[PDB]
Amino acid sequence: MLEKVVIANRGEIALRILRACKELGIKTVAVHSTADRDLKHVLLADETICIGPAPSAKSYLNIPAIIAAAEVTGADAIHPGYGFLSENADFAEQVERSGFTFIGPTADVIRLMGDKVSAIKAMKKAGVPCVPGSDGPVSNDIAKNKEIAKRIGYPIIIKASGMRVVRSEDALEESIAMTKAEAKAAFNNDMVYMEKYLENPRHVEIQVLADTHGNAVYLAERDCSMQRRHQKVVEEAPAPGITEEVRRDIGSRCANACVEIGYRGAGTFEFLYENGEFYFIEMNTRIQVEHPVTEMITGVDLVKEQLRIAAGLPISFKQEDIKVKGHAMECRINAEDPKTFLPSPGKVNHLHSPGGLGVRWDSHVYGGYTVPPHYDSMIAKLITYGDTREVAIRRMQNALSETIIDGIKTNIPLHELILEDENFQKGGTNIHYLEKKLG
Amino acid sequence: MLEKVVIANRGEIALRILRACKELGIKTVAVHSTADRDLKHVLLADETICIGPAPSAKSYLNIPAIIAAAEVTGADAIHPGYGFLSENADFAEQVERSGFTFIGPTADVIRLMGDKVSAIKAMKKAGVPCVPGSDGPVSNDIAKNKEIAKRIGYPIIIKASGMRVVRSEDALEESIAMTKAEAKAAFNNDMVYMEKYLENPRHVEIQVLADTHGNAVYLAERDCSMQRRHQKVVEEAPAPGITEEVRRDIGSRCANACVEIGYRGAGTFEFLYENGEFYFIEMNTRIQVEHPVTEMITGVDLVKEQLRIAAGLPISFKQEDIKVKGHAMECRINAEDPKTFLPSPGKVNHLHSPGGLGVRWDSHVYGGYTVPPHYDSMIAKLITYGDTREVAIRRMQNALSETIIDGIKTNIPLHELILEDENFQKGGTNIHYLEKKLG
Ligand SMILES: Nc1ncnc2c1ncn2[C@@H]1O[C@H](COP(=O)(O)OP(=O)(O)CP(=O)(O)O)[C@@H](O)[C@H]1O
Ligand SMILES: Nc1ncnc2c1ncn2[C@@H]1O[C@H](COP(=O)(O)OP(=O)(O)CP(=O)(O)O)[C@@H](O)[C@H]1O
Repeated sequence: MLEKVVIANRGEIALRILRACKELGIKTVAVHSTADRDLKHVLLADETICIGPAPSAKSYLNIPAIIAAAEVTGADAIHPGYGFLSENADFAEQVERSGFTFIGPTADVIRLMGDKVSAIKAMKKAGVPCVPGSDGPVSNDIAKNKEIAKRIGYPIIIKASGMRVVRSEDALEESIAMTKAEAKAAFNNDMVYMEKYLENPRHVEIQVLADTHGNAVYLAERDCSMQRRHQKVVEEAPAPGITEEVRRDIGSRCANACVEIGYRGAGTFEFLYENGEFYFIEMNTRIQVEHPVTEMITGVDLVKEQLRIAAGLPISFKQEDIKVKGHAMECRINAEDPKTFLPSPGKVNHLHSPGGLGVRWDSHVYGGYTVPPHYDSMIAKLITYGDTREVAIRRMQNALSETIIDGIKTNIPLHELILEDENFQKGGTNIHYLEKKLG
Repeated sequence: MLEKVVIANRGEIALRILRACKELGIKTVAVHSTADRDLKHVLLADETICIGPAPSAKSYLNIPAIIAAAEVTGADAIHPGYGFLSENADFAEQVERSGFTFIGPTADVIRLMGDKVSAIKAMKKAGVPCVPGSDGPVSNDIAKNKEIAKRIGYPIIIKASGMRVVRSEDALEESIAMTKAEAKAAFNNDMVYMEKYLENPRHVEIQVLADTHGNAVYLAERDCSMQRRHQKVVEEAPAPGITEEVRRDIGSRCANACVEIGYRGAGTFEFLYENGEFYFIEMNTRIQVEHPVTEMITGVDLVKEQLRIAAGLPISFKQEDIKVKGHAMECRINAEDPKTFLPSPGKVNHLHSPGGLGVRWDSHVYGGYTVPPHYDSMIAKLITYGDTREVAIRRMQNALSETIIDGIKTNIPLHELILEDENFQKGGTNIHYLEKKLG
């Protein structure tokens, strides 16, 4: 089965994967850039290989170097984590062709859901609800396009398979002409469609697992609406307002979609959720940053399941075994200025991480560690669990109050502002809320 | 109700109590000695009061100073934690007479279970199984005593209401004479009884809660057999080998005992468990160090329940709501030499605490903190949870491997030795095992 895994990532998720591997007795190979020799998981790994200099392009995105690392160590499998190459179908393809197991879906499935028109087509076919839209690429005939846009109803948004919002017919012809011409020079792909622009939605996403035994399960949902410039700040599970009846409906549709498309591994169906209706926007064909809140409310170890699935085993439980219990919250702690959001690299002179009942800390940072400039700014994920949403929130507030990260700036002050916001405490704020509140 | 609580303790348990208070919106008063100004919970408390110089006798055992702290701050209640004054009936009595709520049982109940002959009498009356014994204090008539000892069956142990084991009648007369004469000069109490000496037992203990609404519940059990010189090192829950049928039997008997004796708050019934039978040895009438493993397998917040009960509320759930799920382990991390077990006070130059899924860390220690000489040596409790005992163990091993405490010695190496022991991995080793293994 899986005896040795290359962890083709860094930071916190690399450590999360290492922990899962070690629990399963799987040997680890940490591939790393020159700037990441001091990463906690590298220091804990069974074997280490330097795959390039600091810049991501030369290291964590270096496909030949990563595959060569699997070859020399006689590894069986490669775990891409999230970001980097995790949704690069060329990578997945090269990994399998080279005789290693890619811990993720097949390349064909990555490419399928990597294209928005084809992803949407497959979801429609599978019975997953989608944003009303052109359903297919848009013509050049502006007459047909004004007809379609009128059908859908303004405002619409033009999107390449990057986006442009149109609130009247007055503007439709140019808007389609530009998004098409600017999306064709950016990525030799002039294909664009239109769909309804939802002005007041939440971000609600369904976690799935699918195995090579033909099983697929849903693991409730997460609300990730608390965002700034499309970057998630706080996530929670379950999503406030979502009943078990609604959960079973949408969840079961996502599970069926997995089987229809030949899905394998962990994945997430993202929806815009508005006026009680779900509308599909994307499938992330990988583990995600915010997976821990789902773990806390379902009792599933999502990274362990990824490894078991990749080894050819069935998912370790059945749908009927999963029941949402309690509530969980996650704050993404970033090394950045809490007001300008400019990164804040440098030496963590002192770290004090919080603890106690219902507090989980997923972080590679340690006292004496230097946060490098070269990658993203996430340094920790603080996760709380409680019997109710109110308890999870209070526990997060207290845990943040205990957290000390000296020597660099963090966004802890932003989390504190969010957690004490009366609207957030009520729950169900939309994806625009944080930017509105920040001014 | 409870608006303000004096935390009449220190170290990790003081922090645990502070966290519960803050979650409930209860104001905190940290009473502390001069040596504990730098304790994490003191730094987080709403109000602080110095109750004396470093030595415990002059501070944490200073009854007038602690009560005076409650008086001046206009506190409502005092939480004694464990150790110190938590099972001092004189303290409980003075706290209630002074108009404060003692977060614990009534003084009369403390004194009742604080005496072994009367504790045993009450348990017998309540239907809790006890070690076969004289049932009452022993005569002076050695004839009657040889009759009783013969009934019970050697080896017996003489115990003052400290202990002396007798393996033949040859020795019985003196043995009873001495334990009686050495227990009367030590604590003006010459009262001694005899009971069966169990040579091969495990330490299995049942957690209860009882409220002022007449409810009492049991929360499964813990195995605390891994001990050195009667000091617990590793605890787990549930106890290996214990079926749900057996759990309900013994558990329900403990719950009834609570109601029969007028119990209030959290408590623990300790048993020696041998050849499939339970034998009562003591009731701890307080929260215990190892409470977290029970929290992890039942989903109950035991310190929050203590506070709710003390405020006059019912226990927040019913017996039928509790079901054991998974398995949990706790390692007591002490600042001590891992071989000589001599304390190791001094400055923690660097702390790195472990994390991830299923890892809980309950500790007041932080980088830069100096562990003082004046109190016990416990610096942290590392707690893991898993679906199975095997997973909890592997997770504990990995978490220990990640743990760094620089500047002082710890017993982490002892925990590592224990966790990889094949007999411990099988489970069910007796209370003598660790001393035997250590030689
Ligand atoms: N029909 C619609 N109506 C309103 N907002 C929409 C929309 N379609 C997309 N959006 C918003 O624009 C975002 C699209 O982002 P984009 O497709 O460029 O990559 P992304 O990374 O931000 C989303 P993902 O997390 O799936 O990668 C969505 O997250 C959504 O918030
Ligand atoms: N009948 C018996 N047979 C065998 N061992 C016994 C016994 N009675 C007591 N013991 C052992 O001697 C110990 C008694 O310890 P003692 O009563 O002096 O205070 P203690 O603090 O060690 C127990 P506790 O944790 O309840 O305070 C028990 O823990 C038990 O291991």
